[PDB]
Amino acid sequence: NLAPLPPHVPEHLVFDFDMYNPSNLSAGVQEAWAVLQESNVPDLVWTRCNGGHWIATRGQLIREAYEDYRHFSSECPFIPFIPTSMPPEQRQFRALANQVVGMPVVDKLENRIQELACSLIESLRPQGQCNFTEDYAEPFPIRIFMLLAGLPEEDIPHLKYLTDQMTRPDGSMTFAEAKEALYDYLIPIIEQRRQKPGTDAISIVANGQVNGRPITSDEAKRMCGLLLVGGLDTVVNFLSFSMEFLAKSPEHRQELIERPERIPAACEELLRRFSLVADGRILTSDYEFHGVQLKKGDQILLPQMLSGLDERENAAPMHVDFSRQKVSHTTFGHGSHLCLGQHLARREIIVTLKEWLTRIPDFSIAPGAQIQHKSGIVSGVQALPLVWDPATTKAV
Ligand code: HEM
Repeated sequence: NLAPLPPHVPEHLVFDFDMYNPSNLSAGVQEAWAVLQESNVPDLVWTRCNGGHWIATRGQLIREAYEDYRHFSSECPFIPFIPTSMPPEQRQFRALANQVVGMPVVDKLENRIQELACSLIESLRPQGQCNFTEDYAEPFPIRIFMLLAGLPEEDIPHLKYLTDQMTRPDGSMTFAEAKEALYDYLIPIIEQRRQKPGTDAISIVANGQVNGRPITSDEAKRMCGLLLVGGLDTVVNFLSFSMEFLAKSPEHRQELIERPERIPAACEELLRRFSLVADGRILTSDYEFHGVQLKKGDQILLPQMLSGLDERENAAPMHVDFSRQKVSHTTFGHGSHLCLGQHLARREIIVTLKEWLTRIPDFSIAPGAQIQHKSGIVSGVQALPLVWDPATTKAV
């Protein structure tokens, strides 16, 4: 499974990390990745796993490579949708996406998000147990997308099925099939709303402009597809990491119960500690980067997760401290592809925590349960069995 070391890569830089099955995974996925930040590991390493690729291990280099788009291209953004894989066009497509998921939209949507969170939590509250990942986290971001995009509730099971196939296929559909079925769904809606628009995200995208002309159907379906898939697994898994931590740390949980005003700052610290994305780039040319010779076409993993875990960026980085004066991270990325959904995601997180902690303040991991993580481009939580006494809860 280890690809022989290419002639340009010096042996002293080899560290055979497997981003899909890291050695230390039972200890927690962030901890498993943090092996890359041990003192005997260089700032930039080559792994022979997954075909062989570079890994930047420190926030300084991860940030720099994301800034240097001329050398570090998004044409191959994953080891091994618009605008993921691309500057003048990129800027225009992002401006358009900001029209639909920017702060003003999020601020308008906030109480609808709260109303949805409340309905979900209240459905679970009297049971005294749930698998948080399946029972709250999975249904939540897809419903928020339907709100954002003005799509009917009845379309959820099929749309959720298609997005599930793109990331966790059961085998019924190839990636290409699931993507094309998503496009089959979106195309007539985009066409309809181009001619008769509302104020929803699809209407706004369908009526956008690029290079002085109307957005095409192909461009619009790809933008809408990315806005859909981008906010699903990231939010599901991130909420799950946060809730796992809160279930296991009654002291931190109590801090947020007593001082709910600290929740937004707590969100940011959790985003740092339980960061979860690890994307990459491809070298456009031969390039010497921090004393290391990179070759045209080499792939480089630039884990967003690692920047905030770097003790050079944050002291005692594995400790959760809601009062940190400066929370440094790249959890939503850095540079020209910075997450478009970051404002919506923060609001979903904060609303979820606020509503959960006021309705179900006291909860624990089910006894005997060992929470399992998974690793990859979006790392996550396989399941989160929680238990609580319903008499300690507050009903609608
Ligand atoms: C905790 C939640 C989220 C996290 C951690 C996250 C993380 C990221 C990261 C790291 C990137 C940059 C990827 C790269 O440079 O290779 C990104 C891009 C993106 N995200 Fe998110 N994301 C989250 C939620 C969302 C949501 C809710 C949406 C949609 C509403 C969304 C839509 C997008 C889109 C469209 C891009 C591509 C931007 C571009 O290429 O210009 N994300 N996200």
